[PDB]
Amino acid sequence: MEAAHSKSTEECLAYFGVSETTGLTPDQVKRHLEKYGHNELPAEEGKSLWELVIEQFEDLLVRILLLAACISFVLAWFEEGEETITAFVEPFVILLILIANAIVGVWQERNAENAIEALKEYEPEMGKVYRADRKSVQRIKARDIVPGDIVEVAVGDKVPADIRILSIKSTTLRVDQSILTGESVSVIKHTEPVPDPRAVNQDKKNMLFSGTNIAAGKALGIVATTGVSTEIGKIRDQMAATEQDKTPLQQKLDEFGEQLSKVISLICVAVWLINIGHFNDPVHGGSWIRGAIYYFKIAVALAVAAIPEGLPAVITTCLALGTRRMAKKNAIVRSLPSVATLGCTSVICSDKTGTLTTNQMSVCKMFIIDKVDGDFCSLNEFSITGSTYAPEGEVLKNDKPIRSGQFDGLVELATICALCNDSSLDFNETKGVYEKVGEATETALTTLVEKMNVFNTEVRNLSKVERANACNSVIRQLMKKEFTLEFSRDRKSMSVYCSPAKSSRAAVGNKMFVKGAPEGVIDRCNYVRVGTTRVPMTGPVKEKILSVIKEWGTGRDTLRCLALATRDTPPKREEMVLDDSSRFMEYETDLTFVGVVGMLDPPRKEVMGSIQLCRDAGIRVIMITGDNKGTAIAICRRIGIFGENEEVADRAYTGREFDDLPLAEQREACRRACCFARVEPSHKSKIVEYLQSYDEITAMTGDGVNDAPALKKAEIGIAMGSGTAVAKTASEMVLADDNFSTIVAAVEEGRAIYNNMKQFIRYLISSNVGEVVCIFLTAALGLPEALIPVQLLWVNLVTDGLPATALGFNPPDLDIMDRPPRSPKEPLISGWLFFRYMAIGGYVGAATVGAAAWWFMYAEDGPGVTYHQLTHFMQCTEDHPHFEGLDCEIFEAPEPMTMALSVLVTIEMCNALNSLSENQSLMRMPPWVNIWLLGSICLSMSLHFLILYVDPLPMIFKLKALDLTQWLMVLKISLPVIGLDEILKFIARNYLEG
Ligand SMILES: Nc1ncnc2c1ncn2[C@@H]1O[C@H](COP(=O)(O)OP(=O)(O)CP(=O)(O)O)[C@@H](O)[C@H]1O
Ligand SMILES: [Ca+2]
Ligand SMILES: [Ca+2]
Ligand SMILES: [Ca+2]
Ligand SMILES: [K+]
Repeated sequence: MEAAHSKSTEECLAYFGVSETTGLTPDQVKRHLEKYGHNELPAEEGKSLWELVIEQFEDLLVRILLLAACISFVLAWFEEGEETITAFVEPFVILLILIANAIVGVWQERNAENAIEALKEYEPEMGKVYRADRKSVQRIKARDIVPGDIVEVAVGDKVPADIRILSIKSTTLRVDQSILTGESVSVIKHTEPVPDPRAVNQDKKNMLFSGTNIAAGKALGIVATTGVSTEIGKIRDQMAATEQDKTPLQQKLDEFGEQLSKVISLICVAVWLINIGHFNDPVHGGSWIRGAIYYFKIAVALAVAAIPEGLPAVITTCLALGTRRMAKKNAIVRSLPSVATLGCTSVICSDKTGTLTTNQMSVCKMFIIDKVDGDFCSLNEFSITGSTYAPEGEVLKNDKPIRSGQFDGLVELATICALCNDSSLDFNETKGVYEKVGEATETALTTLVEKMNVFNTEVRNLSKVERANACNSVIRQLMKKEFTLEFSRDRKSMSVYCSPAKSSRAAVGNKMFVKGAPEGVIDRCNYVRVGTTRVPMTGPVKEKILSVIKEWGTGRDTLRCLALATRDTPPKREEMVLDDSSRFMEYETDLTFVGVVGMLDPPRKEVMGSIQLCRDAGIRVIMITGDNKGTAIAICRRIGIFGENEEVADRAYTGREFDDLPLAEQREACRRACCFARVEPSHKSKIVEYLQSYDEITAMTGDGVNDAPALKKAEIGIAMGSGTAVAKTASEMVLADDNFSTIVAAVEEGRAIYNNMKQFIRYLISSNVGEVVCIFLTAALGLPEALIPVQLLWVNLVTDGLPATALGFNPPDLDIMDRPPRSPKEPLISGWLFFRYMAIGGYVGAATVGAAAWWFMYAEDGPGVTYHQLTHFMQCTEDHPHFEGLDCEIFEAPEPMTMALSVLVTIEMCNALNSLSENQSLMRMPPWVNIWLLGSICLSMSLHFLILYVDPLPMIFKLKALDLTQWLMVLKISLPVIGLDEILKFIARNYLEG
C-alpha cells in the first residue's frame, strides 16, 4: 500500500520497485498477494440491515395511518368510546396491516437483491495489467490485481483499483468520478505530484479511484491501494446507496395518491360534519364531548379504511417481483422502478455496432488500385477467408490463393493496418482461442496483416502464442512509431506518425499512416497509389473507388469499410501541436489513397425476430449509428426495420442531412425515420430529445461511450453485457446475456406490472367506496349505525391488507402484447373505469346496508319491523309515545352490526376474484391463477371466523353470529357482486376500447 499522491511518478515506481515497461514479477505478485490480499470487498453488498430495511414506512399514505393509530391510542388512554379493552385494540388493527405490508415488501426486495448478486457473480469484473510474464498486455480478474503492478485504463473502462497515474498516452484524460466525489461533469487528470498529503479526493488530480469510469483518453499507472484500502472501499457502508429516480409511473401514482388523499379528507370531514346531530343520543349519553369524539373516531376509522395503505407495498412488490423475473432472463435491473417504464415505451432507439450486431469482425474483402488511364480506372479486389480473430486464412483474387507480398499496394495496406492500430491479439491458453485486445474493428486489421504476411515471415513452426503477432511485429521492427494522432468522431479517422525503426536514413523515411471513414479520407486524398508509384486523384478514379465501396456496403454481405491512406510528405514534429485534436484533421491532408478494407459483422441471431415482435406491440425501432448510411440502410432491411424494397427517401438521414433540416423538420424526421447514420454522441442525444418532445416514452440501447449521453437521456437506457462500463453506468438495465430478445420480455413484464397496479386500484377503490356508501347510506335513511370505529378498523385490516397485496401476483393478460402501448398522457383512471368503481361500490354499499336492515325484519330470530321501513328511534326506554312499538328496543344490538360486517368481509373478498384481470372473464382467468390471492382470502376469511367463535374476542368487537342461517344470507348477497362485475367485463369484452 502507498498512501501517497504527494510522491512523484519515479518515487511511486521506487516504492514497489517496478519497471514501467515490464511490470511486476511472478514472485513479486506471490509476495504482494500474501501481504495485501485480494482486490475485493467481503460483505454487506447493498444489503442494508435487518430492522432498518423495514423502516421504509416513510410514505405519505402509510404515515397517515400511523398518526391515526396514535390519536386512536390517545383517546384510548382516556378509556373512552363507552368500552374498556377494545379501545386499546383500535390502534393495533392499524399497526397489523402496516406490519403486514411492510413485511411482504421487505421480503420481496431482499429476493431481488439476492437474484441480482447471483448474476453479477456470473461474470467477473476485469482489468488490464502489464507483468513480466509477457512483453505484451494481459487482462485479469480485478480481484487478482495487487498494489505495485502497472495497470492500463481506457475509454469506457471501470477503474479496478486506486491508481497513481504514470503516463497519459492521449491528448487529454477525463474521468467520471460522480460515484465518489459527486462531480457530475467529466474531470481532467494529470501526472504531477500533489504535495499536500491531506488533500481531498477532488484535488488528487493525479489519481484514478476504483469504481470510477474513464470518460475519455488512455492512461498508464501504478496501483497504490486495493481492496478495502480503496477510497470507495473506505466508504462501503457509509453512503451505501445514492441514486436519482423519478419515473413517469411513480409520478402518476404520487399525483394519484395526493388527490385521492384529498377526497377521503373531505368524506371523513363530511362524515364528522354530517353525524354531528347524533351528538347527544342516550348511547354515547348526551355528553357533547363524547359525541363529536365518537364521530371523530369513525371519521378517522373511515379514513384508515378508505386509504390504500397497501399502495406503497404493492408497488414495491410488483417492481421487486419484476426485477427478479428479468434476472432469470440474464438481465440486470440497475433500478427497480425502471422495469415499469419499459412497459409503456413507444419507440426504441438502438446502437448498431455491438448492439444490434455481434461486433465479431473480420476483413473478408479489400481492394487497391490497378491502373489509371485517363477516364479509365480499375481496382485489385481481394477476398479473405476466416471470420474469427484467428490468423489462419488466405487472401484470394478471383477465388485463387495469392501471396499478398507480390502486390505492392497490399504491402502498404498491410503496413497502414499494422501501425495505425492500437489493438493486439492474445491467444488464451486456457480457452484455446484467439481473443481480441481493444476495439474489434482495429483487431480485424491485426488479423488481416497476419493472413497477408507480406514479408513472408516463417510462421509454420511457431507456437500458437508466437503466431498471434508475428507479421505485425515484423512491421513494427521495420517502422518506429513516433506518436499517434487520436481518433476523433468529428473527422472520423486516425493516424500514426512513423519513421524507419533502424533510422537508416532521416531524409528517406518519414510517413503518416491514415485510416478512417472512406468519404472523409478520400475527400482529403489528393493522390492515388498505383503500385509503388503515385498519380493525382481525379474525378473518374474517385467515382470508381466509391462505386465499388457502395457495391460492398449495399451488397448482401453488408460490409463495413475503411479507407487507408498515407500522407507522403508530413509536417515536421515541431511543426505540429499535439495538445488539441481539432488541428489533427488538417495534419491528415494531402493524402495518398492506398486501399479500402471491408469487414463482416453479422446481426445478432435474435434481432430480426425481436424487432418484428415490437412492430406487433405498437413499438417502433430506430437505428442510430456513426457508420455509413448506405450500409446502415441495408442492415435495417435485413432485420425488419425496412422492407426489402421499402422507399427510404425520407426515412433515413445522415448527420449532415439531419442538421441541414430546420429544427421543425429535424423534430418531424424523428417521427417517421427509423435510421440515422454517421451521427455524433450529441446527435444520438438529440434524436432522443426530439422523440421525447412528442410526448413519447423513449428507450435507448447501446454499448459504447458515444451512447452514454443518449443512454442517460432516454427513459430507459439498455446497455449490452459485453459493452462498456460507461454505457452500463449510463443505463438502467444491462443485458448481460447480450440477448436482444430480453428487451421484448422486459416490455411484457413492464405492462403486466401496470395492469396489476390497476387491478389493485380498481379493487381498493370500488370496495372502499362501498365502505363509504355504507356509512353514508345508513345515515341518509335514518337507520341504526352499521359499523363501530373498531369494526371499520377491522374490515380495513382484512380487506385492504393482504388480499389487496396479493393482486401483485396476477398472471398477465393473454393479449397483453397484441395491444398498442399505453399513452403517457392517459389518465391513470379512465372515464369508464371510474363508472365501474361506482357500480361495484354502489351495490357493495347497498348490499351491506340491506344486511343489517334485513335482520330487523325478515329474519325470524330477529324482531320484526313490519313493512315499508318502520325504522325510527323513539322507543328507547319506556316507549310511552310510539307507533306499534311492541318491542322495547331493537337498536344498539350487536347482531345487526355483525351482519353488515360479515357481508363486507365476504363481498370484498368476492370482487378480489374480479380483480384477477381487468376484462377477462372468470371462465378464462379462474380464481386459481393467483394462488397467493386464494391464500389471503382463506386467511382473511378464517381470521374472521376466529374472531366470532373464540369467546374472549366477540366481547371486544360487538358481534354474535348464527352458525348457518346468517352465512347463507350474506352469501346470497355477496356473490352477486362477482356476477355484477362479470357483466361489466363482458360489456368491455365485446366492446373493445382502451
Ligand atoms: N479505430 C478507428 N480508427 C479509424 N477510424 C475509425 C476507427 N473506428 C471507427 N472509425 C471510423 O469512424 C466512424 C465513426 O466511428 P463511431 O464510433 O462514431 O461510429 P461507429 O459505427 O464506429 C460505432 P456504432 O456503429 O456502434 O454507432 C466509423 O464509421 C469508422 O468508419
Ligand atoms: Ca385502507
Ligand atoms: Ca457500439
Ligand atoms: Ca376495503
Ligand atoms: K436513462
